[PDB]
Formats: sequence, C-alpha cells, structure tokens
Amino acid sequence: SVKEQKRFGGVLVFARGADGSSMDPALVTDGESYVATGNIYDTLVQFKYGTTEIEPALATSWDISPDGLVYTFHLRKGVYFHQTKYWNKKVEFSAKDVLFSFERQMDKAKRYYSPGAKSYKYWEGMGMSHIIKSIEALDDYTIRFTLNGPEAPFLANLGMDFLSILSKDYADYLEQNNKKDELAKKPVGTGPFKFFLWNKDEKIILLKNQDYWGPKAYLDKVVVRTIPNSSTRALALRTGEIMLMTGPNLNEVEQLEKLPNIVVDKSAGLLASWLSLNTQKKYFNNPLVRLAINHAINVDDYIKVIYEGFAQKMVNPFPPTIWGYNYNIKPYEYDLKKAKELLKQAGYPNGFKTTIFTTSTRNPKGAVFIQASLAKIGIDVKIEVYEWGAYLKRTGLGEHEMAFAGWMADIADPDNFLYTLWSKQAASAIPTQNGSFYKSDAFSDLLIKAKRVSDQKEREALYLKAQEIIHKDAPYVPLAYPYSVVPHLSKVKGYKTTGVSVNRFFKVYLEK
Repeated sequence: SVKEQKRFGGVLVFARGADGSSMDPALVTDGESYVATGNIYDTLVQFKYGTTEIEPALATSWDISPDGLVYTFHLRKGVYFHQTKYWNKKVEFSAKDVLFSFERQMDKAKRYYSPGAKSYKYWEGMGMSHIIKSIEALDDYTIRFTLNGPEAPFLANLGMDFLSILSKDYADYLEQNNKKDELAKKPVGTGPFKFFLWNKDEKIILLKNQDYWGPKAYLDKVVVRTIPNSSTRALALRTGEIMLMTGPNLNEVEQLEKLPNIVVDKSAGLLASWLSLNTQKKYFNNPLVRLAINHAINVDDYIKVIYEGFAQKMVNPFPPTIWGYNYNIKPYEYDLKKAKELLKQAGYPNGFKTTIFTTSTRNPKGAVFIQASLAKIGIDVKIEVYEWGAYLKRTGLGEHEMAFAGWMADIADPDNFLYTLWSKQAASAIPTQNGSFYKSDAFSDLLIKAKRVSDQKEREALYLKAQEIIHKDAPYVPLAYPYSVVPHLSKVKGYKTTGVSVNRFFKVYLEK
C-alpha cells in the first residue's frame, strides 16, 4: 500500500528511568528488562498489539482437549533466529527450541546456567512445575503439553515474557565455549528487532530484523536510553534529544502537553501500586497493627500529592480494568483515632520503630508521606533508598519490613495478580514476588479452584470471595491504580498505552 509505504524508515529514541537487568527474560520479572527482550524474543502465542487478545505467534494454531488437560501446538515453519556479530549461523526454529526454553526451568538438571544467583523466578513463583505433567516434541514442528489438572490461565501464560523461545543451537555453542552466561547478555531470538549493543545504565541498541516472520517493523533502529532523573528525561523530550518516554514527573505533565509538537497519551491502565507489609516479621504479623497502618494513611491525599490526580484509589489487588474486580468492597477509611485505638489494643500504645524501602527513581515524596502519616500514630519510619536492581534483589529476599511495590498486568486475568503475587505458592519461592509473604489457605484455596474451571462467571464468583478475604486480612496497604501516562513527540505514531506488552515497537512509525 502507498500510505503504508510512507510509514517505513527511521530511528526511534525511547527513554526510561532504569535499565534492564538481563537479556534472558526468564531470569527477571520487571518491565524495564522487558522493554528490550519483548522486542527480541517471541512466544508460542502473543498479545495483539494494543490489546489483551491472544493471537498466533511461533505456534500458528493449537488444539486444547475439552477437559483442559492437553494442549497441542503446531509450530510455524521457516522461522530463523537472528544473526548478529556473535552468532552468525542461520538456524531454523523448531520444537527442540521450545523444549530447551521450557525444560531448563522445569527440570533442575537442565537449568543450563551454573549454580549461582540466577533464578527462574516467574516459573517458580507460578508453580509451573506443578501445572505441567509433560512436554513432548511429537515431531520437529509439534509440541504437546499435558497438565496435572485444568488451568484456565495456561494459554495466556504462554504469551508471557518468561516463556520466550531461546535458541538451543546458540545455547549449545555457548556451553562448548564455556560462555553460558552470555545467553543472558548477548541474546538471540526470532522477534522483529535484533540486539546490537547493551551499555549498562546508558543505552541498548536494537536493529530491525529484516527476516522477521511477521509483518515487518517500520523502524530501522530503536535506541533505548536510561535517563534516571524524570525531569531531565522530559527536558530531553522538549529538546528533541529523545522522542518517547515512560515515567514522567506527574507535576510536569500539564506543562508538557502545552508545548508544540508534544502529545501526552493517557489511559486508565492495568497497573497497581501499594505498600508491602512483611507479614512474617514483628508488628506486621499482627492484623491489628496492619489495620492501624491502613487507617492512618490518607490515600485520597496521597493521590493528590504523589500522582497529581493521575490515578484512582486502590481497593482490590488488581485494577478495575480487569474482569472480576470486587466493586462491593469498601476501602478502609482514613481515621486517625481508630488507628491509634487499634495500636493500643494490639499492645503498642507508644508505637514502634520500622523501616520503609523505596527506589531512587520513585518520587521521594512518597516515602516521606508514609513516614509522616505513620508518625501520627507513633510509628517511627526510617527511609532506605536503593537503585532498581538492588531493590528487586533485596525485596525478593524479604529484607524489607515495609516497601513500595507495583505491578503491570502481563495478562488480563485476576490469576496474574492474585496467584502470582498473593498466594502461598508464590510466597514459597525464593526469591519471591509475594513481597508481603501473605500466607492464607482460605485465600489460596479459592484461587486454586478458580484455575480449575474455565467459565468466566464461575471464576468471578471465586475471585470475588478471595478479594473479601485478603481485604479482611489487610496484608498490605493498597495505594493507587496509576493512569498510564506517556509523553512523546507528535511525529511518533503507532505506540499504544493500552493492552499488555506495550513496549513492543514493531507498530511504531515516524510520520513523514
């Protein structure tokens, strides 16, 4: 097409607040890491850009048995892994690559990486080894999963970053050179961009993959920059030095959108932001103390000061853009007198001392707000600040007492918040994504039942009840569902804040 033809060509410079931590997405859990990897690797199925809808990817079609127990995937033929300076052999993707990618996480003998701090965190956290009974390559283009029970989220899970398809040929090559760590540094995938370079804490360069199996990327190159100060990042947009950015200072949004040639995209979001309370530690193991903390923080005021109104008050663990949200639950009321009384009832009439962890990139006013709120009931909060990589590591190991936490949905399903972040299964994995170490049988058992039926209304009933239990238990302080807010130059088209895996750049183009 002629309108289409004009979309091709150019360089996009994207900027964000913290670098990624790996080029193997199975080893990490954070959005910043996935900026790069989500462009490099494909999965068996994928989400249609801008949406939460599943469509084919490295599998062209699939059949699911009507008891939910067997999933047969028919793999795309003629797909080749990237050639780069460090891997110049041209190899066709096949069933053995799916087996490598999954079986390394499933079977500890096939871990591939040396013993050390590397961990398949999502796989462990989710209990994927409990879910899958077997994986078979029936032929070079056919993979069959057999499950130990029905698992409603399973198809959508196969779209998630941790189940990206790595190259078994490349792995084997690195193993024989004793350079296995490079699998996570110098990546090889099938996606619409390939890796060119990664300068830690500075930039990653992606180049168009001319041989991509799907519709070709418009852009020739993407430069993903790390600019940690969000004001500096916005000034870089204002000068044209960068072209699209995440994580704006919300008190600058209004001035940005007034400037010529800047657009600020905004949508409701699939995001939640809260305070973890480590329920296995002193004080935070007492429900009355947690309830006091809940009643002492004015979330309406928090959203005004921290988010400048670009957020909705959080009530349940996941946002109301996802089905199954419990609209009947009332948020805990801000009430200082009640909070004080609760602490007195718990045996702490003069409060106690504790610590909050925060990140160097978050607005510093957040931690200060919590400190101030809790000081009103006699809780003396010390603030400790960490860079992002270190923050993920330390909170992953349960070092915190209180810490800020946040999640962007991977899939539009409550399982991706409730089970992945709040279940006993999740709390059992070390490092953990259940940063409150919340351990409730009654809660977790409802989430297990909800995996085992696929009818959405039936699952909804179980999830509504689960949201009641976690609210009663108050193992955290819910704060906000932030809006997605993304400033960019008006010439940058095709980017979407909606849906999941939003930082894939294959649809983005420069208007000409």
